[PDB]
Amino acid sequence: MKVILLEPLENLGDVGQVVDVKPGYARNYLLPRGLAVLATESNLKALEARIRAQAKRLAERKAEAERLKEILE
RNA sequence: CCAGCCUAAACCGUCCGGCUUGUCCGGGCGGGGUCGUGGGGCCCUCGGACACCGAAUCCCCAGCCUAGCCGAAGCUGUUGGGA
Repeated sequence: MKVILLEPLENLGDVGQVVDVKPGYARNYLLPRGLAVLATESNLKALEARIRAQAKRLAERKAEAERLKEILE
C-alpha cells in the first residue's frame, strides 16, 4: 500500500515521503491515527503544486536577490 | 418494423466547504464532450457565418371513441284460432 505521511515516523521516513506499508499499518493504525493519509492519485498532485510553489519562489526571490546583489555591491 | 440518443472523463467560470492559504484538493452547478474514416480537449491558422439538420418535446387541427338520427317498396281475395 502507498501513503503520504504527516510526521517523521522513525519507521518509514520523514513527512511527505510517499512510502509503502501493508494495508493494516495504514488501514487500522496509520489512517485513523491520521499519522499518514491514504495515497490516491488526487493527492500526489497536491504534492507537486506545493513543491514547485516554493521551488520557483525560492529561485525567483533568489533572482531578485542578485538584483540587489549588483546595485549594492 | 425502422431509430436513434444523452452522458463519465481531459478542460474553463462560478459558489461553498476544508486546510500543512496553494498558481490547490474537493463538492454542487454551468460551459465544454460523446467516437472506430477513432474521438475530444489545448494553441495557431481558415471567413467564421447568414445557411443547413431537426425531435421520442410542445401547441392547433383533421380524423377518431364515448349518446344517436334519415333510411326505399303492397294492396285484394282464399285456407286457418291466427297468414
